[PDB]
Amino acid sequence: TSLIHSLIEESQNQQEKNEQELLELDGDGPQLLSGIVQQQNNLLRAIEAQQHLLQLTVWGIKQLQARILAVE
Amino acid sequence: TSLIHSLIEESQNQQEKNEQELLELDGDGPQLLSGIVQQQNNLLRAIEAQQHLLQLTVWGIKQLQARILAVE
Amino acid sequence: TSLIHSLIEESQNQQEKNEQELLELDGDGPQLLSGIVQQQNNLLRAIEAQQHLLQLTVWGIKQLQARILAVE
Ligand SMILES: COc1ccc(-c2ccc(CN(C(=O)c3cc(C(=O)O)c(C(=O)O)cc3C(=O)O)[C@H]3CCCc4ccccc43)cc2)cc1
Repeated sequence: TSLIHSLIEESQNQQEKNEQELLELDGDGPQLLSGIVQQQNNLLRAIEAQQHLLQLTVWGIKQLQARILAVE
Repeated sequence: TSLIHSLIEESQNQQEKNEQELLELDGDGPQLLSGIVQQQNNLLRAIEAQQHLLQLTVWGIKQLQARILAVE
Repeated sequence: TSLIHSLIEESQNQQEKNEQELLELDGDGPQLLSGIVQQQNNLLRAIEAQQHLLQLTVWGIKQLQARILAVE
């Protein structure tokens, strides 16, 4: 939730900067760089999707505690 | 659920591609890249591990929201 | 160390390897690589922060379950 979106905001922008630098370095170094940014993109996309799953559970318990508080 | 698995599968696929391409430059060249690849290999295994742990905490939201109907 | 923290620990130990490799090879490679070394640490930090939220939800579920089981 909250902190994860702020760390996403910083990390995504820095990953997009590495993709920008790849689109300015198109063979100016190892071909691996077009695979490294693409790996970091796929790793980032897992964190970006976890932002919803690790929100469903987290707001899950913050709703469920208020249902328990109707009888506790 | 089906989405996070696709992102993990794609990150696993692209890690297998990145490690294979690192093997293709057999010896010297960038050097530094032999640490970059192994970072994302460890990040991939760590993202896998918390995506496995995700299921157990998701099953606990399912268990809680079901058994709250036995509290009253 | 659970499962999770061993991969994060070996990733963390790899950042010290990748930073000393970047400090040694500071005058060779694509400029992209000096942004990757920092951005993959922001990915590690996001994985660790998400792991701390996985700890918070699975703790949360036990604290909710202790209250649900006192009335069910
Ligand atoms: C009685 O049972 C429980 C009550 C509350 C919680 C619970 C769950 C998660 C959080 C974490 N959290 C939230 O989930 C959160 C809490 C609130 C709120 O309670 O005021 C709000 C809000 O209502 O705006 C928004 C968030 C969020 O991140 O989306 C924030 C606030 C604390 C600092 C922090 C650090 C890193 C990431 C997130 C968080 C805390 C307690 C668990 C069991």
